[PDB]
Amino acid sequence: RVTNQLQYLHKVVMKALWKHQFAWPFRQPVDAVKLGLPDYHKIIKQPMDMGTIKRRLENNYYWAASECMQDFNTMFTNCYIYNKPTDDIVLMAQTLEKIFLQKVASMPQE
Amino acid sequence: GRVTNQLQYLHKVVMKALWKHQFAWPFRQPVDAVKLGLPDYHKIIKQPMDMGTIKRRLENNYYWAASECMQDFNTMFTNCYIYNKPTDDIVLMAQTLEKIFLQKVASMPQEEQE
Ligand SMILES: CCNC(=O)c1cc2c(-c3cc(C(C)(C)O)ccc3Oc3c(C)cc(F)cc3C)cn(C)c(=O)c2[nH]1
Ligand SMILES: CCNC(=O)c1cc2c(-c3cc(C(C)(C)O)ccc3Oc3c(C)cc(F)cc3C)cn(C)c(=O)c2[nH]1
Repeated sequence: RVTNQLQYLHKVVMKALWKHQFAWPFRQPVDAVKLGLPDYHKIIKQPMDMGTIKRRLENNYYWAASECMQDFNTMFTNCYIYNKPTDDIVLMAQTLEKIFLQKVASMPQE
Repeated sequence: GRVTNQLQYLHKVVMKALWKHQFAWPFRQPVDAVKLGLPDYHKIIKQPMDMGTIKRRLENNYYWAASECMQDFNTMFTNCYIYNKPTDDIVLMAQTLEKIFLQKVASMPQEEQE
């Protein structure tokens, strides 16, 4: 499905987030083996990353805007829940999530 | 602060839907860390936020733009995810409310007026 809302999420929201200096830890799934995090997939049951969201927008996976917005939300929430409050990654996620919300405030109404 | 079409939608549509939700009660007022016996709360959460504060701010025309009110809702949810354990029920309550917040925000009027 291709709606004006999903087009905006792809061309405005994803475009702004993908290129952000803090985006690199979120562009691909968390490689728990490489990172040495054996409890990752035990705590995070729904892993999500921008690369998966990007691939989904490119292959018209979503039916509604709300579904893509929930995937961005899952990615940020996974980060806050798994990591320690003082981890830099939490600050990086918060910075990107603020941009996500600022952009979503201007999204088409459908 | 001013009265925009988007700020009106956040008050009459978004806040209206969230305030009355069965899972809203722990979010209607600030986290009472003294009553809860949580001495580390204000050490980890430096920007406390709750729906009651957001509601009072919408009622008193505190915000200049919808994006500012949306950031306060986001701070409230993020504070919950960061402070609590992954398995705490409060995290599930916050996630349920945040999904409604995002569903409602998707239907907000696109352009901000006055
Ligand atoms: C409880 C401890 N948690 C972690 O260690 C942890 C690490 C990570 C990473 C992450 C992913 C990658 C690649 C590109 C391989 O994907 C690379 C580095 C990453 O993190 C670091 C960052 C951002 C800066 C550093 F100086 C060092 C590291 C390790 C992503 N996400 C979303 C996480 O939630 C997460 N948690
Ligand atoms: C790591 C430990 N974390 C907590 O203890 C914790 C408690 C809380 C509360 C919260 C606030 C209040 C009042 C009105 C007094 O403020 C009352 C109960 C609350 O929680 C409970 C709920 C929802 C159901 C229960 F069966 C029991 C409790 C305690 C709110 N928020 C947003 C939190 O993030 C939070 N974390």
